Amino acid sequence: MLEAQVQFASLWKRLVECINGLVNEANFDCNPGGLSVQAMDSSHVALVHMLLRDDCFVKYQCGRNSILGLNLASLSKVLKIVDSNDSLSLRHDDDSDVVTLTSENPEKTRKCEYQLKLLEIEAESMGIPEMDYRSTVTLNSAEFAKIVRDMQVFGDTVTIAISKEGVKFSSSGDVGQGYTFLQAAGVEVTMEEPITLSFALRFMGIFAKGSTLSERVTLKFAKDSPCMVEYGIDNVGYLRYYLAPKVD
Amino acid sequence: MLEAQVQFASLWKRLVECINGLVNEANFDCNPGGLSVQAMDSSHVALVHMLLRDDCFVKYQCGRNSILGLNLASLSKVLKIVDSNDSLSLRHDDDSDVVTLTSENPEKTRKCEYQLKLLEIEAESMGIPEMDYRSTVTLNSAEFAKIVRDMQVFGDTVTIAISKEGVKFSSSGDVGQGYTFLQAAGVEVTMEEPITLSFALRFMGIFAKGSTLSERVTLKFAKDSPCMVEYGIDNVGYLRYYLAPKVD
Amino acid sequence: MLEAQVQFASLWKRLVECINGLVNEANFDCNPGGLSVQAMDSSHVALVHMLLRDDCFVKYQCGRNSILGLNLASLSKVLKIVDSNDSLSLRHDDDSDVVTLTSENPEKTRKCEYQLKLLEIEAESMGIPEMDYRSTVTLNSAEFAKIVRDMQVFGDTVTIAISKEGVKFSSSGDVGQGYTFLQAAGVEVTMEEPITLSFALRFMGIFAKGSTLSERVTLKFAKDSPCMVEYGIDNVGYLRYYLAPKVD
Ligand SMILES: N=C(N)c1ccc(OCCCCCOc2ccc(C(=N)N)cc2)cc1
Repeated sequence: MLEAQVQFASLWKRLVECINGLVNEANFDCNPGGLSVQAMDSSHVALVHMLLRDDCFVKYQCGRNSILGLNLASLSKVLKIVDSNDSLSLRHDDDSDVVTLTSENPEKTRKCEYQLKLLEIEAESMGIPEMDYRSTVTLNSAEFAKIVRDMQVFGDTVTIAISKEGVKFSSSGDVGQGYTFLQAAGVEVTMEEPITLSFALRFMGIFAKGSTLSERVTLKFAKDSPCMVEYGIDNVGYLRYYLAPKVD
Repeated sequence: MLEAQVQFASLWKRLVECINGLVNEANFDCNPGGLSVQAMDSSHVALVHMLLRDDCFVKYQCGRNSILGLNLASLSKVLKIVDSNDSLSLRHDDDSDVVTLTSENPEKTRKCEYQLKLLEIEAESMGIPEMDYRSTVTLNSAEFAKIVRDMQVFGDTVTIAISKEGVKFSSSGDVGQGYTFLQAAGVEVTMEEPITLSFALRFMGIFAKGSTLSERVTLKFAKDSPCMVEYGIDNVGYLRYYLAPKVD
Repeated sequence: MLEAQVQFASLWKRLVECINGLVNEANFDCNPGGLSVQAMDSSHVALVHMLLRDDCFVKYQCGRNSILGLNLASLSKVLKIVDSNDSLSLRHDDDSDVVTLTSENPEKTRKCEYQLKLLEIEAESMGIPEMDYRSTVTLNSAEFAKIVRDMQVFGDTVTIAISKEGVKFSSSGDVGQGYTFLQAAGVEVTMEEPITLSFALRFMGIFAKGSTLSERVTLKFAKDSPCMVEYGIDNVGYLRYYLAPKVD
């Protein structure tokens, strides 16, 4: 038996949208100590790790690890119809091919239950990059999102430059060339070396949807190494993305 | 001859929008009692009956029964460009071939007038499915619309089950299966007996636009009988839908 | 060689949208009196003339008249991603083959800079029409914009009839006939004679977007003559459109 109730469905809604943007199916590693989702785009260029610790749920009951694989396409379609202010309980009875989502009015006047079928999803082949990040920049989630959208009016790749002075996002295409410089503090830059890597704006966009979860976003970079985009879900979880640098 | 001035065009705007979306053309039964529209889908599964009693208009003048046929498509377009807070005088003259919608601002500083050509539409073979309903449910028009839209993510058929306890809406499909139960009281139920019938969501959605006209909606049900979705237009008229169940 | 900064980019964002509506490339006559675009549509029936005077900018510098060709398409695509309340400094150095738009935060914490390639625009046949205007209707900018959107539901040609009582905009088509009458007083008419011209609505629509720059619009008319449609920019310049009568 499994049960995770959240006070506000908004979290699940704002979460699945962030993930469905990268992959359309994923396995929910529901183990005691929290609910984890790990997955890679078909390009094998970009990975999402999502942890929700057990302190995140008003009710959480996972005695033994049970992996549940799920169609994010369907799940997303169901969550769209669930009022955010309503409660949401995700429940699985052992040896079921379906998992149950239950929502209730704060008033208890209305109850909605939605049953979705489970899938068989093979375990992610690749795993979190084992890297120590030299340069770390933190900035307002929404500003990050705007910048990617903006840089995309120019090209499909963004050249991020970390410097003591601040980060410079730059891009070029037919429309022409542009850049956005963010003066460091507010932009909290931590640097050991002046690092400057380039990344695919398509994925950066997918990531930026994290603005729905956290007011600020931590971007961690390492020379000739994947990047991490971390979104903190309060101190009750996190959403982390990893993307490959563009190389010549 | 005919003259039907309403103080606020909002009504006509909302009504035509509702009636359109089941039918493209309709005859306006201009009787000295009021205006009436009776019509049926191409599928001939769904009927719409609308009554606007003379009390609804600030100036009704229909000495004799005139049947005016109109393209709801063309009417909807002309109405979309009319401020709802403006007057709307519908008018026809002997053998005019055209109807005249006239609109004025409260300040009488702006006058808009539009002329639409009448169509010849044959009378409706089917008649109001006059019947007595065992069970009668009233709820918030808006919640109804939400429920129909929500159930439409699962399937195209809705199963309504009426119990002293309350009303549950069930739908199934590839996405999976979901249900929304409403606890009886503002859910006002009224069952001389328990009943559970299934309907097409497509036509339910067409009806659910009645919310723009009324904050509550009354649903009447009889076994192996068309249902009725009623929306009261103040005390000046009503909009009624009747739809054939699905039985196996 | 040229620098022109404005406090709020709102103007540029609102201006380019207006003039990108009519033409995709335009030359900017930069000179010490200010910036000036004068362009015709390809059909040669419509002419836009825009003047921003030096006092429009918080900082203007143009010793020598240079002509700059810009792709209003690209310029549009850039200004879309510039915050209204950020400042915008348009600059050009001797034989640079690009202009630089530079965007500063009020708080100076963010700097965006974009470079657009300059075009060689050959069209300069534009000759401001003589202005012996007899009639001068002036009305709310957004009402004129609505009237044209509305008249488009009927036809693609509008007939403006100016009389002592007020102005009538008439249109006809498959949907039917329509007209909006605005009585004089805030409609301010000024005629020497009853005048009635007809005009293409496609262009009147392009012009109407001027409502973003001015709370009021001025239409000037003369028999057999192009009308003028003038949007005042705050006494620091203008946006004027001229359109050939369709009575030809
Ligand atoms: N460079 C010059 N000295 C010059 C050359 C031509 C010109 O033209 C005057 C009449 C026509 C241009 C005034 O605006 C239009 C445009 C198109 C039509 C049409 N084709 N219906 C009607 C009126 C004015 C000045």
